[PDB]
Amino acid sequence: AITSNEIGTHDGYDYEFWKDSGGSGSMTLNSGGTFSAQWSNVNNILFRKGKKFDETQTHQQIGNMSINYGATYNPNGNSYLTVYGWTVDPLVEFYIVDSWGTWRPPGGTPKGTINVDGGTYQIYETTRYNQPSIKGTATFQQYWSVRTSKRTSGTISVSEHFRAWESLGMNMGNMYEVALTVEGYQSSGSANVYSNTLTIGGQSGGEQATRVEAESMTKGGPYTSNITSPFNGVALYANGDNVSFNHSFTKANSSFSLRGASNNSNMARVDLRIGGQNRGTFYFGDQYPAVYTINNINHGIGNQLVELIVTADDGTWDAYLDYLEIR
Amino acid sequence: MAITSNEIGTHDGYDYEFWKDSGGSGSMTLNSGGTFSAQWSNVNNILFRKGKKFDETQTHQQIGNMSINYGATYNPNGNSYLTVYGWTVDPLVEFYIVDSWGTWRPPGGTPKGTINVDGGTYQIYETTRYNQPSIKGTATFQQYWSVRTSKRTSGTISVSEHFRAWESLGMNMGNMYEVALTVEGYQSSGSANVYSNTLTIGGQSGGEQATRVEAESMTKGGPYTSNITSPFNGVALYANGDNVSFNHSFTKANSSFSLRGASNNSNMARVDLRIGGQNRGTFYFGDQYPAVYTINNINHGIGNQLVELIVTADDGTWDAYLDYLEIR
Ligand SMILES: [Ca+2]
Ligand SMILES: [Ca+2]
Ligand SMILES: [Ca+2]
Ligand SMILES: [Ca+2]
Repeated sequence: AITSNEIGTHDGYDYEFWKDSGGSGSMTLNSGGTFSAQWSNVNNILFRKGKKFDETQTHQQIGNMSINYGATYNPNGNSYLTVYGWTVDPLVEFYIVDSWGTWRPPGGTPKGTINVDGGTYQIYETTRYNQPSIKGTATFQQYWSVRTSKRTSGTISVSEHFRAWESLGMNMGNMYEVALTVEGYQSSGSANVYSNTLTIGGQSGGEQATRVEAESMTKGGPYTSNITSPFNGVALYANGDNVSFNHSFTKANSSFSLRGASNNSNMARVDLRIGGQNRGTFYFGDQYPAVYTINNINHGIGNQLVELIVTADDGTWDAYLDYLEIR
Repeated sequence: MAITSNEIGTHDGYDYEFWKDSGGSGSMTLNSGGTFSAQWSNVNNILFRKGKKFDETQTHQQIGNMSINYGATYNPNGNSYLTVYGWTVDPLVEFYIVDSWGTWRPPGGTPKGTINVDGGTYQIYETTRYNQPSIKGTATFQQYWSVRTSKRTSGTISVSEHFRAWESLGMNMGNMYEVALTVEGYQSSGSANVYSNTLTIGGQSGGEQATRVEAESMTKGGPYTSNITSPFNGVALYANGDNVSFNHSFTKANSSFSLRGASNNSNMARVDLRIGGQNRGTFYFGDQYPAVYTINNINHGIGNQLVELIVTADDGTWDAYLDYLEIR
């Protein structure tokens, strides 16, 4: 188990154990986002598993964030069960607190409230003066959403809180981290986070879908042509044959579903490009219509060129395209 | 749909894929971590998997030691495999480490060798596929196999052990494209529940042979670096550019770095890690008491490289005291 300050990645999740002097702590990393923790007579201790970012993107550019979790939570003293993280420029430490120990944080007068995920959160902004931070000993703002009543399982719509904060004038910088966290202050305790899933993107923005017919897009290359069998669509025959269109992306992540087919029993490949960058390859194994889906594409909001292009043709197959759905 | 058609993606940190050709049906449900359930009915070929896709730039030695710990409820009705699965490119190779199967134990042919590992025995085969579907379209390519001599549906698969066994038998491997725990069906129906599936790249401890290098024994650099005796035998880094460095011979591709140090006062000290001239992370020392800060899972590649510990964020409010660095 982890008993001193450590940063790493475990089963795809970025984890961290942090304490200052005094007392002891133990963190045990389990599968997915899960972990158990125990602490005894600490000054400050933090256990978390989530994602660290490279400090280059806002939370809008990263996309919709949501955490689904469940915890056995037994603090003995001052403690939080909370989503936690940081932004830079401005340097901000933030909290979405769902439960706590003996003291409901953070004191002071709320700047607002948000009703979300079946509860009510009061929103606070505080200041830390010459305190430990990701940038050393520093003075920085703290943003809080604190539930009006305790709960230790459910879904936390992280992006909703970020937008709530920002509308109340609490500017956020580029993201540094988002993680489900157990914090202790001047206390002891144990906790078992048995469920902890951080999801970026694909939430119930996935039940609307935009279908763009291949035959309605702009044709390019030497031979691209319309077809009517095995569906209304286009055929891409040689390298450089392509179909493309400008799309106005409202959100930052999407899945792309191409319905198509090869002309014969050889496997056809169609490349996906956004803004001129390859983002993956659609595969059609045979002559029967099939839908191939490339999920979890981060591309950023705004109007961008979408291309579907054949680059690996060698005269043994053509590609037939019916439509592309963007979710 | 709860994946019922060909799809590639990332879920909870794992690269997942659903692939079938024409005929029959299949359904894959993605659960936490590497886990998923799968069911198929009257298919020609179907594959469900969760693991890691790679960028085709590294050999498996450069990626590092790979090991999968898994458990599955496995109920095939026909020809099927419960297997580690993946690809290399240049050469294009499809590979299998099969722990269980359905009605037919693959792959036929005569074994090229054996390996005893993870408490079982595996026979090793090499076969050829002619104009079959692959990650490079319809192609002709080799297949590498390790197949257990008897079925098992939970345990640990020391993937890198099989890779080295294969290569020593002249089954040369290309740059890695994918490694994943997989359920495959051929001309069959079935269900499976993979309730545990952990892919570990860089995990240790069959020889956890931690190397401690004392800060005072390393090479000093910068304007003020000096020895100290309190709070330990070590060195102090005072200004930007002050550093200590040493050459380390890295046997494996991934390491953990545990730096014992302290600030001189109650302000937080920061020390940067450089390997081979590249910034690889930052150690934090929150106060004046000796503490160990560990940066885990650093991929750095095999070979002799300069390890440097350097202060770059000094502003006159703290110094950094270093006792030793352990590489594990
Ligand atoms: Ca063609
Ligand atoms: Ca169409
Ligand atoms: Ca200094
Ligand atoms: Ca020393």
